[PDB]
Amino acid sequence: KMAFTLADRVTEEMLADKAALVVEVVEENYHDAPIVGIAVVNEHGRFFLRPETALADPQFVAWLGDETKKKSMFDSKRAAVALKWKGIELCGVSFDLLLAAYLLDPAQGVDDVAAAAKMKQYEAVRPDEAVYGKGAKRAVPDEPVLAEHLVRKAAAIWELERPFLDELRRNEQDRLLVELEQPLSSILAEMEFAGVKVDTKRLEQMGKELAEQLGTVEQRIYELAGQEFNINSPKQLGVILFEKLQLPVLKKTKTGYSTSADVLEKLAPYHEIVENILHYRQLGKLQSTYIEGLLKVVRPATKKVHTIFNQALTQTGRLSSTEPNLQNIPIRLEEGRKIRQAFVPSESDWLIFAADYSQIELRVLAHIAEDDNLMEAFRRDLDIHTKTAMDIFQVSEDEVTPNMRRQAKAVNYGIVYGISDYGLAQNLNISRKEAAEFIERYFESFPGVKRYMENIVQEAKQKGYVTTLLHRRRYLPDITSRNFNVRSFAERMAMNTPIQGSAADIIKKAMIDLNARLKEERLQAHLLLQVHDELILEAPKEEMERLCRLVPEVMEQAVTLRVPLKVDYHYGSTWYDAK
DNA sequence: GCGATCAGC
DNA sequence: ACGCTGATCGCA
Ligand SMILES: Nc1nc2c(ncn2[C@H]2C[C@H](O)[C@@H](COP(=O)(O)OP(=O)(O)OP(=O)(O)O)O2)c(=O)[nH]1
Ligand SMILES: [Ca+2]
Repeated sequence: KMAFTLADRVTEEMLADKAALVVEVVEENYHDAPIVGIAVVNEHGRFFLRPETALADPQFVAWLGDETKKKSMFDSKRAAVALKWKGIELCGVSFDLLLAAYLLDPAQGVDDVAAAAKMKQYEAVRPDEAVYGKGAKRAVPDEPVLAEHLVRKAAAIWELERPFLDELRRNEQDRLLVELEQPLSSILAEMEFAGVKVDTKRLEQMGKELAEQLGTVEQRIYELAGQEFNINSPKQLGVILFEKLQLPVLKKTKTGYSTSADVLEKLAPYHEIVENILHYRQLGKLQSTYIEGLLKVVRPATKKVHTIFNQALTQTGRLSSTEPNLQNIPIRLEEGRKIRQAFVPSESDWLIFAADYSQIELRVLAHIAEDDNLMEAFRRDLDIHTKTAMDIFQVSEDEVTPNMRRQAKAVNYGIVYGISDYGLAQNLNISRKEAAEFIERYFESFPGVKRYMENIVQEAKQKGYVTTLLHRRRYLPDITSRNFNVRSFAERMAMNTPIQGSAADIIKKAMIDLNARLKEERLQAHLLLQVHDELILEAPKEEMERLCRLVPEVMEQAVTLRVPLKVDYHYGSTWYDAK
């Protein structure tokens, strides 16, 4: 029902200077994954190519790598990385339908061509799940069915580029697609393919030491409980704490007793078993998520882990990191931080270099709210978390402990993003009236932030959405809901999304500028990871001194705000030593 | 499969 | 009853 050539060899009319291209990788993790078929739609017609012929054809490989042969695609990073694993470079991607749909409305959750096409009343393509199936029944269909599906996706990309670009233009997002998200997609492809080297000997040794510490703590828990149980059984654990030992019940879940760490910490005066349960959970989290989980995904021959940065998933424009998630590697507790000693440079005599924005969301807030006092604080390069810690605990600067500062950091973000006196009192273990008076004093120091937060909620009600500094958009239909709780969540999204999303925009532009600068200086240094407000690179030891001046400057100059941007940086022999 | 939990930002 | 995530695991 759609005409196409099931081609046996590559022809010159397949290599036009503008085409929709489909390079199909069905496996969810596309690293080293098979390419199961290729489709090309252009002015001369529609073509399906088998990969084992197309990707060994030197003219087709040449066409893929030619920047001047422009390709429209959906999820071009998936294609670029799968091709890198075949030794083939993809260049010239000038339109990515996945990123275009994500920019127009992140809430759509668009994850295949059919879902994007449905945004523009295009329905002549099937969902990928309808073609490949679900779960244990998932499979590549017979060639004619596959070929028609890939050609139909290519034809959809071909037809949808103009209406998508037109809507992007009306939203002031066309440069956001073409100058920011699409260039970043190629950089992420390089980072994912490069991978991060892991010291598996060290991780395995930690895993063994962890397993015996686990056993010890576990016996102590059974000892303190007077019996044995499944410490991870909510029913049994709840039964132990709140029925056998008769500890107060401070919180319930939909299903029974809460045993979250904040509850257990509040029960510490009542019984020393809860501190052991906490320690046990923390150890088991390291063991199962970061020891076993990381060893499971390491490529054995290179000792590299290859994350996938999801660029079209979060509602604020942040990236996420999957399989493994390299944006939530422990750092907070010393036992957990040592996991980072296992993350090492990929060559000998190279080092890890890490640079991060200091308080970028609060600096962005000061700029957007034009709050006189908050702008002055950052113009003085004040550490607002220490200053808040001094006010909370009524101490002087040198008397601000690391834990006090971490607490004040959650007070700072909490208050500007709408925490209530109740939530603040519960976090600081102060009276609710004290917490409310503190919040009042906080907005007396920062009335521009208060005004901005009231204004942005009203702007979302009027427009139906909020935007970031680089014109990312989030629709907030619930902000006019009649249910108070549904409305309130939407109001806090209107307060938070433009700030968190603008900080996401800035670091993305910084990455693009950084790569252009590394290329211009002819450095071997390259990005490995982004962790929201941090960039992690590796480079020859002999490049570190140049990177100490280059990277912070690139990051600080990514945008110009009414307050300066501030970058801290470290380097060392492992990721551990680079912070 | 989902909710609770917890690791990061 | 501040926000944004992903992985594990028990299932009340
Ligand atoms: N709403 C909220 N956001 C947070 C919280 N903690 C971190 N974030 C987000 C906001 C920012 O995008 C980013 C900043 O967190 P960081 O740990 O990097 O601390 P920050 O830069 O504020 O200070 P520091 O690095 O310690 O000088 O992470 C929090 O408790 N609540
Ligand atoms: Ca930071």
